[PDB]
Amino acid sequence: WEWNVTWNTSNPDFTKCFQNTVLVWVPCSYLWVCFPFYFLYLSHHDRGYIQMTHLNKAKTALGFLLWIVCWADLFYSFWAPVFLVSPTLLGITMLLATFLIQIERRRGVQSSGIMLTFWLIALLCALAILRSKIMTAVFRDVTFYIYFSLVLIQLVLSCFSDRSPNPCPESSASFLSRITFWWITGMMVQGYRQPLESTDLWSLNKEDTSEQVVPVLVKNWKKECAKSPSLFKVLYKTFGPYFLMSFLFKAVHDLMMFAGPEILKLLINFVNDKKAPEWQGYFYTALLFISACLQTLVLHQYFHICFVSGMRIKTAVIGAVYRKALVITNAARKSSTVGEIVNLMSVDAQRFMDLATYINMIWSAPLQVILALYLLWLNLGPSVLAGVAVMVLMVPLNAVMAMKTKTYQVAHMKSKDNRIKLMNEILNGIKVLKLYAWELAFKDKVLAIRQEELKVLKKSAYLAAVGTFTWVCTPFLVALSTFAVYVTVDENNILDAQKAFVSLALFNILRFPLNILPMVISSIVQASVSLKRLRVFLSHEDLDPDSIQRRPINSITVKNATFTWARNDPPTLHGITFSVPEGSLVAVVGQVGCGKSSLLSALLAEMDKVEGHVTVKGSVAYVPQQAWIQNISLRENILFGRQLQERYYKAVVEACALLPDLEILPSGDRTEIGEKGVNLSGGQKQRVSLARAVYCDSDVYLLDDPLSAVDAHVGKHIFENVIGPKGLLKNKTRLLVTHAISYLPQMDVIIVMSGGKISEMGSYQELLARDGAFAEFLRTYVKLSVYWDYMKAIGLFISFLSIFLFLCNHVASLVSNYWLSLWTDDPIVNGTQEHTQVRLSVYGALGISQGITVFGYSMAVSIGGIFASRRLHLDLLHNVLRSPISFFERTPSGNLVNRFSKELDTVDSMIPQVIKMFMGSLFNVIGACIIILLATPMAAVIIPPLGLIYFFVQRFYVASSRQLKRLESVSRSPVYSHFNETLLGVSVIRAFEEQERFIRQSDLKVDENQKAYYPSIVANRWLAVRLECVGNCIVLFASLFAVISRHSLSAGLVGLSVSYSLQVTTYLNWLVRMSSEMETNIVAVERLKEYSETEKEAPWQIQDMAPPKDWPQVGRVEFRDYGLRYDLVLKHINVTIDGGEKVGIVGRTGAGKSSLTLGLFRIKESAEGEIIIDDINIAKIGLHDLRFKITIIPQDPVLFSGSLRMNLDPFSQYSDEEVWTSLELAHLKGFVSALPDKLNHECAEGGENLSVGQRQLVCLARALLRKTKILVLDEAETDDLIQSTIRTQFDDCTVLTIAHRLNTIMDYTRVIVLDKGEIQEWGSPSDLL
Ligand SMILES: C[C@]12CC[C@H]3c4ccc(OS(=O)(=O)O)cc4CC[C@@H]3[C@@H]1CCC2=O
Ligand SMILES: N[C@@H](CCC(=O)N[C@@H](CS)C(=O)NCC(=O)O)C(=O)O
Repeated sequence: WEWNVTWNTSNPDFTKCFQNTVLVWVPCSYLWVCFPFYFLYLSHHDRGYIQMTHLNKAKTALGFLLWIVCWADLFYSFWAPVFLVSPTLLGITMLLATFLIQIERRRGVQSSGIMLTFWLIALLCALAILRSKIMTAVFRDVTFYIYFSLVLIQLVLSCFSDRSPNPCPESSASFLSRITFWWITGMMVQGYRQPLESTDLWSLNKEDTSEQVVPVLVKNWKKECAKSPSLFKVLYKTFGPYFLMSFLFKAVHDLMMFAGPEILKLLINFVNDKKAPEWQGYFYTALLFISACLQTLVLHQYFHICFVSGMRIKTAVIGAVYRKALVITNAARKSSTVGEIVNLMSVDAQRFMDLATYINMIWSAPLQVILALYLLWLNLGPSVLAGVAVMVLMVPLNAVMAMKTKTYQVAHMKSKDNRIKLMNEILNGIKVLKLYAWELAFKDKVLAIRQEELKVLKKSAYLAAVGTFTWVCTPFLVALSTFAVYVTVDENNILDAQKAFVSLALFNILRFPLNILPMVISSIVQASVSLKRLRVFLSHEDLDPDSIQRRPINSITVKNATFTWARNDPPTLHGITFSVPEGSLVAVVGQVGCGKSSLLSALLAEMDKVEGHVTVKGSVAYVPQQAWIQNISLRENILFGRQLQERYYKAVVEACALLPDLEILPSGDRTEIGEKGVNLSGGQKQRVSLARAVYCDSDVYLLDDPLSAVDAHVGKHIFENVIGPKGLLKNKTRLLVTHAISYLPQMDVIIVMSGGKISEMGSYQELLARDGAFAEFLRTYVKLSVYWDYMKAIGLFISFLSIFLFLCNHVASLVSNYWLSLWTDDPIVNGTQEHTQVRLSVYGALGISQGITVFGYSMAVSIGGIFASRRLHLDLLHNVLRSPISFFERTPSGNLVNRFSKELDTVDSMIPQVIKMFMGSLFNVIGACIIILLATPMAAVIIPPLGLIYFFVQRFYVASSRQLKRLESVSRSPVYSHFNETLLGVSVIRAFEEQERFIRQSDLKVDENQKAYYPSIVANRWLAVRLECVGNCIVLFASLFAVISRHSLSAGLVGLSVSYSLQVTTYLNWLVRMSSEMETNIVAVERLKEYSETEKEAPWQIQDMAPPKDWPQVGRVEFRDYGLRYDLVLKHINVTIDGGEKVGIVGRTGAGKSSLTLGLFRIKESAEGEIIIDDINIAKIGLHDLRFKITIIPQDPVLFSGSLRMNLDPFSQYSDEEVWTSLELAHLKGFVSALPDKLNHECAEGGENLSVGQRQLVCLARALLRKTKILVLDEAETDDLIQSTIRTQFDDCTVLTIAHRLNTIMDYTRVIVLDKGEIQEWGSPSDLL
């Protein structure tokens, strides 16, 4: 080895000894170090054995022949020391190669990465020797030609995939296809033609499905708890081994990327040095291209590994949380807010998956800094210390800022949750709000919290501006400090391109690890507390099934059993004993808080058994007090997974008297009942629950007050056909918690208790004869138009200022780098450069302008986003409130809420950041291309083909990824939606013993989410590789055209072009990523303005024909030929209600009774009618005016969240004395004075704390405080009170009354009867009879 032939001569030939030693030791050596390690994978991972195919044999036979040929050399040598050891070593490694394909066949691997890279390395080594041997010119040469031809054919064979031993093609994908991710390209094509749906999505890998990952974590956590508990131990014990490879991949990727600046150094030396061989530059550019491609492949395999591991972590955590929820104790379940348990899978699971892809940064960010610093130390020297100072002045600050960001993020979710719930209260109750005309206040109420939001979003915007400044300017800031110090401390400190641009490249390579390090640390610390929460959920006590002896088929046996609701709380059921025989009806009897429901909970192993013995025999069907309804159809609610039996189902439905409920419901039993679908009354929910229990056909039934909400006739019918001895459950052991005596004599056994203690149980007649506790009990009683629209929403001046500042930034950066190229071209004079202070001053001024302009650019667009979010929320609120209630009933509340939630969040927190990042990446790519073109114009021919290659990759990915990012977001909500359902009905899940079914359903939901998430991450890793190679071949091309024209280009220009080509690599990938994110997030801005053009209500205030202050002078109502639609519900209505005359409206279901009120409040428009109050037409008056001058007490009053005073008057227009007087007149003074908060009592959503009677009296208080002459009543215990109050002082005012009860309407004169919209009778009740 001497530079005489390997470097100096224009023919770069390797020496003969080098050829025969190192070029042969490289490949043989590769297989020797990998062979042992490869058994680990081959053994731990198995897939069967591949059959005997021609390909496998062809490879094995060539491996035998290759070994022979290599040993044939040893034979001829036997017939120089290197002529013995080298052929034998090659033969032995060849014998290891053929044995390896053999064992790979045995272990079922179709595509072999080792048997592809090994042949590639051998081929390259053979190629080098081949060229040398063909340039030298029989004896030993022909053996090498045979070896090379066989190696080439072996390499070609190794590319094809062997036979296998809508599934994901990844399993059958070749290594060439598993490194380029070519197997997803089909979806990239398919997503371009046919929009994707869930069926097209590939099935999850068997090692990736929840059915496999979750039991691993469950088993490992069980082992860890049995050992002692730390969730981190299990987390890095189960997912650690697969996550290990990401480390090797990240280390190799770091080394490969650092190799780039070294090759740039060598290329700058070559260009700067004439009289050098021309092949040296070509070798350097080929090496740079190879290094860039290898770095791309290794890096993207690393992320694939990280992203798969994070997804597995999320799946396992979600499954473990779901399975632990069904075993958790009541005490513990209540300790953690239900919403908190949903958050465990909503955020904690997500945060883990998001963080996993970057855990390796904690070890590689410092490495990419330390190695870069060493590299910088090789170029500049001690001056690099100044650069370190900049890091000490940057990385900490960002970290602090990063933490603050998270804080503000939390505060954001403080206000977001503060509004969405309020928005729900607005969305559930639009009828009452429109009638009470508080639309404008709530608008401001809602608007107030948005302003509070922006108070927090603007703080986050200041932080985000600091973050983009500290990210994009980080490479320059370090470069400026280090260059200034380097050129100032020493006068002989020459600055050549080699010692500047290479360093500059390093600064681009220290941009990423430097600023992601803080973020990641932040994402670690936050994840840390999330982890603790998970541990808190996974260390909670379990409910031992042995507590209740569940013997398969004296039916229920309890002796000396005391139960608790908690370990430390006192017993709720003290010393209970009773024996319920098979097929007997037992009624639990007691007062409120006695312990009746606790008995049924104890029989289900829900109570904590401190002592005793319970021996419930056979399956148990639980009808809980609080009915649990699944969001599935009513048929599947009753079925509860069990097979459908038409005769049994049709015997169960009417026996529960569910036939009228089926009739009223739109789709019958196929209607979507539950919270999300159609809402059901409490009695209907109890029926469904009872019907589900009856269909389940258990032997033991625990009916915790099934007849609480059903009416007396319906309850008696139900007991007759279901629970009674002559019903459906005649032979079933039925336990019924009741407080109604009507069915007590039919009960076989009455268990009457007091204070959680058995108190003289027995049969009804015997208990009555005994005259004890039971007697006492009885005696008790996308086009661009949307981008233009968002640009308008931001503000045209702000947007154009942001564009101007961005252009200034990129021009400044490009000009500063060109200035550096000129500065490095200053000829050394006597060991210095004449222009050092001037050049450095220009560089510093340009960069200071660049930094301040970056700060301005980020801040400007951030403020524009704030403004756009403000205006968009104002527009959405105004349009929603202006829309009539027909729109409100038509559109599901889900999409109306989605307009305000999870979509405003994208507009206000994602779109500004994503647009900043997109614009930055796009103009960085444009600037790099411009610099390369300026340096080497001949590279222009490169632009079309690669551009074409870009275009398709730009066209295919963005079309497909969007769908993948929608479908995923489609399946994420049900996973939590199921879990919530599971959490609400845990007792019902355990009582029916259907834990496995719900566990499998949750696993299916999670797999549905992952079947869209996995294609998304693989799409990212496919797009990444595609764009990288394009940015990689331009690095090779820029370098190649620099080498071609080295006689005219200075070293500085070459280094500048190569460095910009190095960074355009990551810039192109980030460009398209953010381009797809633009469409996905700008669809939200499009959907925000989905109601701006819909039909709105009549103007609230006309102000041209406004009525006088006392508009209802007497309250003379006149329906003059009224006709209301939504063919005509109201028709031919010509009636006159005199001022201060009580009038009621009677009619059956389907008449226009209620629709008549809708006529008074102009909620809908008159198809044909001229309703006039006094001497003024209603249709001419603005809505608010009439809605303010007329009052309505609806069917169900809505108590909005807030204080009682804001309920009675949000406009706070009426004085406190008026509020007090109205509340006293509403029979509410005693109660309203009782709250500690006086008038400021904080009532929850819908007034859950208040009783129904109270809420009704609060609505009456609202109507009374209004003090209007026209009042409407909608009638459905407190009826006596509300009727008396409406008859007390409102006699002066004209009252219309729509009551489903004739008793109250009889009191009111002038009754109007509506048969089918027509006026059937118009006169006083005296004339009625
Ligand atoms: C670190 C990051 C990768 C890319 C980053 C980036 C890239 C270019 C950029 O501006 S650019 O002008 O250089 O295009 C800004 C940023 C800001 C932060 C942004 C991400 C936050 C989380 C993440 O994975
Ligand atoms: N220089 C980076 C290149 C990798 C990269 O893609 N960086 C960012 C984006 S600029 C990232 O992690 N993206 C992951 C993704 O594509 O989701 C490194 O060393 O990791």
